[PDB]
Amino acid sequence: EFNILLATDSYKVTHYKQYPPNTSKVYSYFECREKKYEETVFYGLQYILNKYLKGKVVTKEKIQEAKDVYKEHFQDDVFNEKGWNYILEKYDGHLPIEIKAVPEGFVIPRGNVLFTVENTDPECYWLTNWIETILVQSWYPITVATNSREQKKILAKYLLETSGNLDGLEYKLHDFGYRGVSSQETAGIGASAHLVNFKGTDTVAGLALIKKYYGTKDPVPGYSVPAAEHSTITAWGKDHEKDAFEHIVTQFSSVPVSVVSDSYDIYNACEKIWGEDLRHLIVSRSTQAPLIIRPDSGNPLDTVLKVLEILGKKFPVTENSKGYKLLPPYLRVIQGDGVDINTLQEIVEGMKQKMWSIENIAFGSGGGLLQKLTRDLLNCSFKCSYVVTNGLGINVFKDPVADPNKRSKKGRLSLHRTPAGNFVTLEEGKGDLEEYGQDLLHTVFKNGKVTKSYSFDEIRKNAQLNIEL
Amino acid sequence: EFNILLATDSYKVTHYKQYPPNTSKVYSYFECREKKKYEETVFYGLQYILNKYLKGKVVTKEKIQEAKDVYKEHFQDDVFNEKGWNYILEKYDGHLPIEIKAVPEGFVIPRGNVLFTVENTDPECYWLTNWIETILVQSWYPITVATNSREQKKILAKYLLETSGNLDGLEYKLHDFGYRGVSSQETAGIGASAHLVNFKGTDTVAGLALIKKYYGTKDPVPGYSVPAAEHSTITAWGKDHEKDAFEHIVTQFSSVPVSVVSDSYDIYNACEKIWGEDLRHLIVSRSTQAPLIIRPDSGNPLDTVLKVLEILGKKFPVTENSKGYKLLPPYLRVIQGDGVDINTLQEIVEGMKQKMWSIENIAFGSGGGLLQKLTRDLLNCSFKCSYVVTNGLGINVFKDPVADPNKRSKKGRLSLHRTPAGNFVTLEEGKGDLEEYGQDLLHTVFKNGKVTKSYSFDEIRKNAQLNIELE
Ligand SMILES: O=C(NCc1ccc(S(=O)(=O)c2cccc(C(F)(F)F)c2)cc1)c1cnc2n[nH]cc2c1
Ligand SMILES: O=C(NCc1ccc(S(=O)(=O)c2cccc(C(F)(F)F)c2)cc1)c1cnc2n[nH]cc2c1
Repeated sequence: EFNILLATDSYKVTHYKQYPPNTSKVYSYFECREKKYEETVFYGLQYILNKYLKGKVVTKEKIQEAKDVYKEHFQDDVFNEKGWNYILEKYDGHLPIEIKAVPEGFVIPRGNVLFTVENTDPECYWLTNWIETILVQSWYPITVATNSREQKKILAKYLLETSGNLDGLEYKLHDFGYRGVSSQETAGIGASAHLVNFKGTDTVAGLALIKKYYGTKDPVPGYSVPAAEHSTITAWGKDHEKDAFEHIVTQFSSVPVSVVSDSYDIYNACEKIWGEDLRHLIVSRSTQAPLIIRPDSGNPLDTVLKVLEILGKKFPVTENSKGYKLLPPYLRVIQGDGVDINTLQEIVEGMKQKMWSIENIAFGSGGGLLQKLTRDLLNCSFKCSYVVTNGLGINVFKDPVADPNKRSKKGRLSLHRTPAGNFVTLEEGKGDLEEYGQDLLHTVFKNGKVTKSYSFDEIRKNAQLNIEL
Repeated sequence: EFNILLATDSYKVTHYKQYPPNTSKVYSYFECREKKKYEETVFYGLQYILNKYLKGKVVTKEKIQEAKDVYKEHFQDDVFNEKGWNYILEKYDGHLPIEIKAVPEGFVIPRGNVLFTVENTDPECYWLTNWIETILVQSWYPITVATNSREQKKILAKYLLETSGNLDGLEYKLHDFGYRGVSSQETAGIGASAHLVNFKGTDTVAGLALIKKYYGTKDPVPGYSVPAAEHSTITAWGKDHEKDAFEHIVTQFSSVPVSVVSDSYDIYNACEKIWGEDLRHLIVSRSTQAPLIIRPDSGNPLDTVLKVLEILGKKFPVTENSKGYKLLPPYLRVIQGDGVDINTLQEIVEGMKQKMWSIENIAFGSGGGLLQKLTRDLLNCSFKCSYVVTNGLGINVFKDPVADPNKRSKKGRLSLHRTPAGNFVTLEEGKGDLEEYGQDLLHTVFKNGKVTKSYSFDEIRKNAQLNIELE
């Protein structure tokens, strides 16, 4: 079972001994440091607060366990047993910490304070940065949500341009990343972050995360439809690809169905199998139940364009009010190979150049959506800015000579609206001067309790694109 | 509680309706597909997955109903195979009728070889083999962490041996700083455990408990750390009192090794004036078993390491070792823990060698580069069906996409063997049955809900040793 005394970087076990004597306060903050990705979606802290930080997180057993582990890990006794016991005895093991944060779903420019952390008991000065490691993991849902939203912006631009509206936008980028992430827990967190922006997911783990920690009015936040994989095609034998196709589309005759078509020869499959042999089974389908053809190999742009050209000669294509080509409503394409933010952009621009509407296509993204991301992308960072020692408050910061980009903010921080309606972070307690109105951070955690929270429905609202608004 | 019925890709819920009728067996395999460097991979991590997620009673009435309810809304349709899951519950008390055979954990195997196979043991459960693709394929992560970590050990070993004449301290030269930089607590434990296959230094505490619970070691713990500052414990003293912070910290930890980040304001000043003059007397008095380890944390990693060494070499008594390389006094060492991945690690040690500094002088910390900056595409980790039985006839199956030969999959029943020259070969089409190639290196590790063969972390470390270490 999870032990918060074992959920920090090893060296922080030794930090209580290193602060100035008589330090009563350590105040720290998190930002996506400024140096693409000019704004970030703040999402995922609520999960962390609830799963890991709230309530009785310290017990006698947990203290003894950490002591026993650290004795061996350090080959020495450096663990702060006394400090953790104080929390257990004084607060029934509830963390005497206060955290303030911007609302989940908020879209905030880089280099602003997103959350702050401080101890509420002078004895627990060391506690603020003990929990740095767990809190900093919020980088992941923030970065997934942010990158997913940037992709939605691209899709919106091109869908709007080639079709004249945004119908179907929230189903244009589907999460295929379950197998390509590093763990079950990561799958749930990452999938939920993608769902801030879209409604299509195969990463089932995200649904229960959202239900437990955020909630939606709707029964579920994300959806899928039947689809083949290579095994359900290839199992029929190399000479029976047509039979597999026919069986699958007949099994799923009245719901949407996606069929991967590149097991042997994508171009043959589109031109001869779907386009001729089984055409009669496709042109009969409901607009509510298209066949969605899936290529899965080759150059992503070149393959998409060739697949569309093939289908456009076998099926009745129309020209929409914008002058772009549209497959008939019972036939669509999904490209779910090699898709990341860069290749997504190359594909939609390439389709636009060849006069194909973005209405024709959806994208699936796995590793690119959920795994190919690091803390460096948005420079997510947690730093101490204020301490009280001998009763005196001091504004503190790092400012490395060789890299101004790593300079941290000083003193007590607050978030405000500027006269033009943008965000500004005020340093050095200047928020107290009340020249910039009220602090936009809310207390979300205090003394073991979650004090403010957001539904997944409100997070989605906060995260909307300007174009959608 | 974890629900295996909710731990697959959505579309796999619909696959039981798509296989050929009269199919009794689906047999699938996992490989790190050969591309067109990472020419060999460390197989590690399956044992964790088997124990945490696959073994024992994993199906219950409540879990089946839960899945039914979720999928009804997720698909806006009733597609879920309730009958198939009920069958497993009734006939096998909720244990998976699956057999998995795998190469021993720790084994180092060239790309394009079978690492494990999966098949159903009951004809009714043909659909189950690929249901669990999603959870099994996540083994890509500990494989890739272990492999990339080992490739870094090879670079360190080559340069340590060249500049010092031996491998002393190699197992402590790449420390895991990745706890905060990975995507979740679970990922942290798994990734940290995989790094420990190759090294002994970690700050990612989560790895220790995973190893104890799922693998085990003779020693109390698999990994170690030592006291160290962070920017907060320096900056809290105030900009004008960096020296006071340094003095306080090395005095607190005067008898153990201690690392002190030195770039809060001016790394070069800190080394030349603070460590090299003001506080020199507190450094030169230290034990060889308790050095000060100076940590820069910004600037160009190579340029900064070299300049730091340049500065320290002029303030402290440096010797020339028997290989002609410069060596800091035993009480003074350096760790570079910013911007390190396999590429920059290589650039740093080669740069050090060019400037005649022994690799003895330095250690590396890696966080995101070590544990997060990896994907399934690095080693092309992939799970594919190679054999099915339909109407009682076995057929060898595969994909072979016209526009990408690299994605062609293997055919039929597979086995892994030693070649006459002592290398590895995967035999396809059941050809291992001909017995021309000695015994199958795959062992049954899971069968019908039970883990049937396990490895200790000690055995895994042994299997994953570098050739240079063996020699
Ligand atoms: O095809 C897969 N999953 C099913 C699937 C997902 C997404 C689509 S879609 O065309 O975007 C689509 C169409 C209509 C409704 C929805 C809706 F509204 F439901 F979202 C989604 C169609 C089918 C699939 C394929 N390959 C994969 N690799 N790894 C995971 C994978 C998942
Ligand atoms: O300094 C940090 N951790 C403590 C630490 C780790 C590793 C070393 S080391 O020089 O490799 C070393 C020296 C002697 C023994 C060991 C031994 F045998 F114990 F492994 C390790 C010295 C100190 C640290 C620094 N920055 C970080 N960012 N994110 C996580 C971080 C952790």
